Amino acid sequence: MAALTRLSQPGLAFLKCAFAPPDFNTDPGKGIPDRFEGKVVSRKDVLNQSISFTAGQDTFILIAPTPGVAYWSASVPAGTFPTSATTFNPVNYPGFTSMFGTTSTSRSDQVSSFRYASMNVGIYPTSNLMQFAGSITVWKCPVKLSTVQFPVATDPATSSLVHTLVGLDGVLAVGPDNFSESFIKGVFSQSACNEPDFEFNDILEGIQTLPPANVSLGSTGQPFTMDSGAEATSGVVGWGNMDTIVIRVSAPEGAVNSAILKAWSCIEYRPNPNAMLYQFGHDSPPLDEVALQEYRTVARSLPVAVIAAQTASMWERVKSIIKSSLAAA
Amino acid sequence: ALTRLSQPGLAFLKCAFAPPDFNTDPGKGIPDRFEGKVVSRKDVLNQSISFTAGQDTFILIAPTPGVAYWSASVPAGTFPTSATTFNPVNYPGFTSMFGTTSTSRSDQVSSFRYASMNVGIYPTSNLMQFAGSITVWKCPVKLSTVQFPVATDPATSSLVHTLVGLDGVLAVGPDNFSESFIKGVFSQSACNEPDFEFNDILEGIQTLPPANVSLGSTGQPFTMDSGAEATSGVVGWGNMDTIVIRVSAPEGAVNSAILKAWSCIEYRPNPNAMLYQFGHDSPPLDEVALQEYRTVARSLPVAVIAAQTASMWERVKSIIKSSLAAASN
Amino acid sequence: ALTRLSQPGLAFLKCAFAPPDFNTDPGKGIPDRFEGKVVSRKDVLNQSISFTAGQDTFILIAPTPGVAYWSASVPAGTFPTSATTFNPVNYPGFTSMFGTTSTSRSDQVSSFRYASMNVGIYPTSNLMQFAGSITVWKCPVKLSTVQFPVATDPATSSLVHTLVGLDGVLAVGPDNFSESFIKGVFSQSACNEPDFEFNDILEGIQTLPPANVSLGSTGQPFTMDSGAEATSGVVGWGNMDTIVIRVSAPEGAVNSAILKAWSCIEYRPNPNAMLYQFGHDSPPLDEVALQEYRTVARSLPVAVIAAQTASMWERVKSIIKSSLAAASN
Amino acid sequence: TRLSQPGLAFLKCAFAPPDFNTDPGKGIPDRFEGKVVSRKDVLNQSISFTAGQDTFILIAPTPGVAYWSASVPAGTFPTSATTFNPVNYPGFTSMFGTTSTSRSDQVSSFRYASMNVGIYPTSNLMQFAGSITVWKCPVKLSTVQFPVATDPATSSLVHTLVGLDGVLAVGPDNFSESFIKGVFSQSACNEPDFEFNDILEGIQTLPPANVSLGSTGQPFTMDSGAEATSGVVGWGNMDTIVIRVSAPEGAVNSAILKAWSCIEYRPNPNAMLYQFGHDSPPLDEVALQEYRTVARSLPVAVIAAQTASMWERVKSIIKSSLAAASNI
Amino acid sequence: ALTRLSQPGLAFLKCAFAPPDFNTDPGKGIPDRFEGKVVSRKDVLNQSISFTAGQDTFILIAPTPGVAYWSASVPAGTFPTSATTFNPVNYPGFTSMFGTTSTSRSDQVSSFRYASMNVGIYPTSNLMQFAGSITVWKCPVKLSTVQFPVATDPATSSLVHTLVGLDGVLAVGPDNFSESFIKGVFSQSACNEPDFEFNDILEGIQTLPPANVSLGSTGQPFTMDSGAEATSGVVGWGNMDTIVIRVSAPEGAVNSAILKAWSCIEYRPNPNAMLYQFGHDSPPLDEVALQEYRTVARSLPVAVIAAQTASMWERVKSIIKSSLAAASN
RNA sequence: UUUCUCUUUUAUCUU
RNA sequence: UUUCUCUUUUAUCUU
RNA sequence: UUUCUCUUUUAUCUU
RNA sequence: UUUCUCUUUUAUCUU
Ligand SMILES: [Ca+2]
Ligand SMILES: [Ca+2]
Ligand SMILES: [Ca+2]
Ligand SMILES: [Ca+2]
Ligand SMILES: [Ca+2]
Ligand SMILES: [Ca+2]
Ligand SMILES: [Ca+2]
Ligand SMILES: [Ca+2]
Ligand SMILES: [Cl-]
Repeated sequence: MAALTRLSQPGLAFLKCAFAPPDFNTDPGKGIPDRFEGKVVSRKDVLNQSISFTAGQDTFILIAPTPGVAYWSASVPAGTFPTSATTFNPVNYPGFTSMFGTTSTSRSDQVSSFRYASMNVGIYPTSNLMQFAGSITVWKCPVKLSTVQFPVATDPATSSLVHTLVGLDGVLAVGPDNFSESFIKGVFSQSACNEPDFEFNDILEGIQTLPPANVSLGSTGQPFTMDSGAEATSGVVGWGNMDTIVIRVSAPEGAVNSAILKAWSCIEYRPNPNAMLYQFGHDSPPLDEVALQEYRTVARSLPVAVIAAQTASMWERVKSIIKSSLAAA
Repeated sequence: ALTRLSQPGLAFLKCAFAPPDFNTDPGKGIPDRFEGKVVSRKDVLNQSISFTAGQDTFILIAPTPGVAYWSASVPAGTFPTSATTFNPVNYPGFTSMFGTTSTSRSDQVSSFRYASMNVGIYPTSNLMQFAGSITVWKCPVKLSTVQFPVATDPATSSLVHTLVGLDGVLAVGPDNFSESFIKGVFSQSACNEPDFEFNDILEGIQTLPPANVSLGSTGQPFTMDSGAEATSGVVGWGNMDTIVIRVSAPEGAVNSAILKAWSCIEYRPNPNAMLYQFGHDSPPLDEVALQEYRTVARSLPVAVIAAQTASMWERVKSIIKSSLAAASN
Repeated sequence: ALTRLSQPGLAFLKCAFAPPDFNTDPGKGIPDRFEGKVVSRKDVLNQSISFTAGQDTFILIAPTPGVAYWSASVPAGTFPTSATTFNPVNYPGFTSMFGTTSTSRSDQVSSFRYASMNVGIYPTSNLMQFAGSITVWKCPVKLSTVQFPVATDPATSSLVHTLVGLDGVLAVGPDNFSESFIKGVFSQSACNEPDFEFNDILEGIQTLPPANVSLGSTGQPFTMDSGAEATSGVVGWGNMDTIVIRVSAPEGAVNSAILKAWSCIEYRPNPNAMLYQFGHDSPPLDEVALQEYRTVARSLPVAVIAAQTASMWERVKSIIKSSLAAASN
Repeated sequence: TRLSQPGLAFLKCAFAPPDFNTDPGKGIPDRFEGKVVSRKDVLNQSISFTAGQDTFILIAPTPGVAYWSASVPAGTFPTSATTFNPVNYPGFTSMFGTTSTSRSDQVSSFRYASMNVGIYPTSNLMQFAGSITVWKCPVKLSTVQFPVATDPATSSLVHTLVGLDGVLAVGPDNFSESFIKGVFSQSACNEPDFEFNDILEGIQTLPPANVSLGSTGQPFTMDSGAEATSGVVGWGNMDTIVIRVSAPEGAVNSAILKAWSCIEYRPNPNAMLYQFGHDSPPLDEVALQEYRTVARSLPVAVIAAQTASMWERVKSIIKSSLAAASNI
Repeated sequence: ALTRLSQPGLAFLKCAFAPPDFNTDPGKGIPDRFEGKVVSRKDVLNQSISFTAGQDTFILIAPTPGVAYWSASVPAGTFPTSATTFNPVNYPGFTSMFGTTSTSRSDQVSSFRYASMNVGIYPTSNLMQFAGSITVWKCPVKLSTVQFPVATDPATSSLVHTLVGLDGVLAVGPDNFSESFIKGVFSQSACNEPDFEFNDILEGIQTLPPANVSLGSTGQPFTMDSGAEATSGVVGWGNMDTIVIRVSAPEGAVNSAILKAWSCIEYRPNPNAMLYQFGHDSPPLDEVALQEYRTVARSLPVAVIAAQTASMWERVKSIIKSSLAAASN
């Protein structure tokens, strides 16, 4: 309506990459409409993955603002949550290496910093009505990457400081604000900027595990562990400003839970002049006051998650909220 | 008609008999003569849960603060024995209120009193694999004490906490709801006293019978083990009857579901607690609500299938208006 | 005139520049673009305090969550030295939010952002015994890091938290309020950044410089010791300038008083926390309030005598209406 | 609407020629109105370029340092075997002491407003040879995490500059022209807002002392030298300007280099600089969107000839966008 | 609103994005500047098809006249290899237009140009036996040539038809539709050029790479074999992106269905052909439809479930009217 | 995401 | 390339 | 513990 | 198999 005409082309595209379904959004948009207009590279990451769930085991999936990695998972005994004895393994978006090299010290070779725009996820059951069982629970945690300070009895004695994931503890309880339906109904949900503005984040070098090498989980406070594995295949290149989507998928004993898992990521990077990437860059979109306030509203308005069913009805549900709040203004 | 109830008095009746998924501030409080400062804690649990075949799983919704329910499974067609031990499943943030040591429960709050205690089981299995039933009855479980002597030097007499009325779980009460598993169930408990008196927070309790106490001395039929003092524990016993749920899963039956639990509790906050910030005066006496509460409770069925969880609030309002009608004559 | 501000936008301006002894829900939140779930924590300290004669007592109102202020006394006519260490005085319920171990701060909440930071000193001594003065200035104390090498095997390079700008406490800033002790004082701090960005909760910090770190390596002029990890600690550093208060008590002077401290802080709650129950969406952007906030702040005096603590809200409203007047022309 | 006095000054310090007696202005017009001290750093460096060499000058958001210079054989770029040495702005010590732990003694934090650079050839017309090439790099100061086998075993975390690998090649978006023609270029805030960065203590080298260049990922090294003459006091949010003066064999390339820098620092009450401090200018939406627009519009760099016709390029853009938006 | 389109211009948009099961004369033609004599050929295929378990069957909707689709199956979880060959499934009456010898295609018609290319998959299996998924993306497959030398006497240089962009089938494109098998799917392709230029009929083509040509010389990743020149063949390559459909059938899964394909094609008839009798002038330029066509195409999702095949025409009309609205402002 | 009344029942802005 | 009525007789757009 | 308007701004009860 | 308008848009019958 008179709302969809106030937005700039960029402003609109932005809002779609953010809440629109993967199929509808054929155009990632020139990026984020805000004060920043420097050279960037918009990359819409998309993972499609046929996954089958282990029976008699609850599998936890974490979607975090980590570049080049779609999600992190780990399976635990049914009815339980992660423990110190738990470790999450990352699943890379296509071409993670082509972006962040193959050695924990060559992440900032292609790009120096970044900032997330959208970060969606969906689960589409593919089991027949004679085999499905279990539930899909979803909530979001405000996990941020900080640091911890502690002394070390070396010679001479020294004080350490390393990266720690703060608020990870939230994954050990299903917060009151959550989605939770039968497995068969699938689920669809997005995440948004947990900051007043879209500030860029630095690319992080050498990060492979958290707690890192030579550090006890005890000294970090983190409830469980994060392992990206062989530096040559994956790794932790940074941590964005998006709350982390948590997903508990309960699979009963003798239940066949097969589904497709999808993941979106509209990320804006700062290309290095040397990168064979740079030639695809352009300038960040101009500020679009409207789109920005719409984003915030839509975001806070939308439900935790929705069933897979209404994934398409999503874009519409959104376009509704916009005209509704832009009408009362 | 429902305009004879104070704002809170009404809210109260809702927190009580209806699952207020609706995000009201969680309850106002109890419309009783007491109007001192309290904190209305709205506890809510969402637990995905798969039931093992050939087992009759027992769940207890007890008035133990911080713990949503306790369970244990016994072979099909059987009930708990001395050889049985129930393990508690805490509501989110248990430690955030009761600490991590059996002697730091009274740190945050000093006493409490329950207002509502609801529970629902929503099947998540398919229609070809499920089988079995859900049976429900309620037990007048109170928390007393046992007095016995010990041959020490010098010989002395002991006294410890013992749960009376537990023997009620060893059989399916006559007043009960029993129906096919797939149909789920919703049920709630109520104040088993003429008034809403406050109970003290109990320090040191982690197991019943207590460690170093031989079972049967107490006379309890089975055991209650909350586990690590740093993860869970028994902080008190409310004046609510305990809800018993027997879910018998036959052989080769894939019965999964989602369990939800609600608990409106008025706690007396301690000034040194941050939690105290959210304290308000308890609602003023609302003679009408207190008389309705009683009437509604006595009316409602032991439990109902999951489906009628919605029609719940409505079913209540009609019982009220129907009661307020007879009051005019 | 003051009707151009959203309900919260106004509330915000009050929590900010006025001591809201009034029992509003403690603040609404910040009227910034951010609208994610937060918990408005209204911290308030009431500390009776007697000042030792012949000593110039220094108090620091720092943006360290959970700690109202830090103090230490130096001989009259002098300032802190390397030989000085400041001990924190926590707001009530510090542990109730940050635990009892330097690695359990991020348990309850993950990040935060201050909104208000006020402090008042109300003399309680008689008019025949008091003597001395209260001087006040504000320091742009930020929390950076220091990089230095260590002769270990193998030799390595360290990096630890160091407080920059502390040197500002060693002298009475030119922009300052200074007046007789008996006249008391009220003053508040404000966001030392163009926006309200969130800061991470910091794990492990108990002292600065950190244990095992020689003072001066950091370059700090004195030390910060929070003490037992089980009683206090340093959980983060807000983007507020620190308030410095020098209360010089001459020889034989009986100077006693009551100190009050207020702090509106928006924290990002963790779903597993009970505290999360009281979370709400941050207030929507209120362009006007954000522009007023800035204007009011720049206007107000460094500080004012205790007496004008009341006329505070009024003094503010007039500054606003006076600013909104010039906006019409 | 129109610009404020400060909002206009802000746009001049930003892209305005320094021969215009440019006013530092009151600073940056944004939401922030806190006490700050405006410093207009200017360096004039007479310099001769080694023939058969390709000298690399880097303009980085390092306070008190005008630029970092290193040289490599003609036709090549910096390598692991390279180290850049900083040339300080006047009175570096008067601001950040003489110890690697005396930086935060005068000011606690800062934020850049402008960062320009100019090269004015002084060579005659037959003696000179070579070319000047410019491109900008999004170099940011991050951190690296690696383990160390000490007793007991530990994990080490330190500063590491990311995006330096961009200096090892000539960015597609670049200015390239004959040496003699000189050059002028400027950088802008690489962030949506002008946030404050803290002052950094103890930084003298990167990789730091006791760290191999291999542990950092950094393609080469950064050395400020004697903690009593220079050092790294912080890293601002401005893209780093890269200038490659390619001098061939037998080429006499002499020239002057100027470096501008409008910085807003948060003064320490105890510092002498505090008396000079005022409040940051009130937010000026117009200027903040002009700055952003002018920046994106301007070319990477221009020959030193158009250093005066610079201000007029800007005034033009200012009203050419204040025109496509003034109609409706 | 939809009255700004010429009769044909509208018809055109329907033949294009909607399955016109409705028996209109099959399309009017293309509302482009061209108005010479053409014959609107409405190709439609109805193919019953059962998918083998443990195989990931691949289907290609290519702009090859007379052939509805090409398929081949690869082991589950895998894609085509050099060892793969796709076999074409012709629309009815292939020979009735292109003869029975690779050198009699240009007999009936000389050139052509596609207008629509739609495809739908409607599951026919029960809800207890099906399993698996349907994934869809589109490839910019064009038909180029490869130049290489041959050691003959005298030695010479060759040149033959090679399909470029086929490598796109070896992976699931990011812009894709993926959902449970049972949900079916509908999708259509569009002109991958700025205009509707005519393509020549190609004589002699039966296989790619051509007989006597070693695979890989061409650089194609797999092979295309139309078979007997008297039953099928490759008569040309339209300027439409090719539609890729991966139907993964897990082990023991009974996945059957019905596939439908539509193709509006404008051919230039030859006077000696009887077919020429049904030729008419191409529709006159309809600037509006040509601009809508483009807009509608860009909007629609990669694909949609079979169910929304009906709501298709409607979904389109709304996109149009919505576009024509913004054109007034 | 839909429609108002009614009393709610808090909550500030103003005399 | 010319002029309208008439019923044609299909054909969509709209309720 | 005092006086109303005003818009607040949430919040249920009712069609 | 249902209801008309509207312009369609072809198509003959008639001057
Ligand atoms: Ca922790
Ligand atoms: Ca009593
Ligand atoms: Ca007994
Ligand atoms: Ca910011
Ligand atoms: Ca110092
Ligand atoms: Ca590198
Ligand atoms: Ca053409
Ligand atoms: Ca190839
Ligand atoms: Cl796959």
